[PDB]
Amino acid sequence: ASLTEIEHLVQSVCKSYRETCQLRLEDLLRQRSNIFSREEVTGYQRKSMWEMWERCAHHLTEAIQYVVEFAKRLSGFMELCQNDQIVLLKAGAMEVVLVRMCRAYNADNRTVFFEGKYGGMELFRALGCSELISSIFDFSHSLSALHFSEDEIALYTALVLINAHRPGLQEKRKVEQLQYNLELAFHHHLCKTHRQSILAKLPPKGKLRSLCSQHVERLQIFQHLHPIVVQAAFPPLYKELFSGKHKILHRLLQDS
Ligand SMILES: CNS(=O)(=O)c1ccc(CNC(=O)c2cnc(OC)c3c2cnn3-c2ccc(F)cc2)cc1
Repeated sequence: ASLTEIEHLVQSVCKSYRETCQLRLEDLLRQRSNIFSREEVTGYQRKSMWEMWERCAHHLTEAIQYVVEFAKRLSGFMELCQNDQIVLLKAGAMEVVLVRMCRAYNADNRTVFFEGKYGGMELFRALGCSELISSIFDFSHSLSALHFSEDEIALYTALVLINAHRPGLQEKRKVEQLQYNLELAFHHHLCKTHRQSILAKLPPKGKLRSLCSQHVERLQIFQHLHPIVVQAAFPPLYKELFSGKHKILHRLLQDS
């Protein structure tokens, strides 16, 4: 590894993100004045548990699909074997989405962008998972305080995805070398932009692991109560990543 190569990797990672960020930051920022009304919130609260879950499961799948395209565009990711690629995406995709979510979260009124408008925690009351929603809202609130940039999210998410500590990796050292280069790339950007201060302020080791395990646990409660709802109305990719291997992620990696 060399300096100008690490300098190229920073450009390679920010371009990958810029292309697959789903929604531009300004589009999210200009819609912050477009908040859900008291009557509009009540409507979501009056919706059935399974209809709210179906909508959330879809929006989360929409979000993950861009993370899968971001993965494919990452430097070195496609050089890894199909096993390692799936291993990393199965563990990473939901963590990356929760990191990216802080862009759609407005710290001032404590609201999040959802279905064209900004709404508080109460908009998801029908899901019957109060704790998880408040956990997701607080996490977004912590990353908001960090005053992140788009370039910073790009390099940080790339690191969240390329973790050599995931079980199931056959070519571990190949992931270890890519993780290292990406680590140096992120640290070099922070050093250049005089933003190394955020390193101590970043989320703890398994903070994101807690939100994902909470998300899988809260889904298993819903799947027990409504098994046919999940079988018939939930997105196939969502079921492969969170219900229980099916070969949907392989179809996404093989093409494009
Ligand atoms: C992720 N990329 S982005 O450009 O930042 C971006 C961000 C947001 C949106 C539109 N909002 C959402 O997708 C959304 C917002 N808030 C949520 O909850 C806090 C969501 C969302 C999707 N699933 N969930 C959710 C997850 C787990 C759960 F148990 C219940 C709901 C579009 C695009």
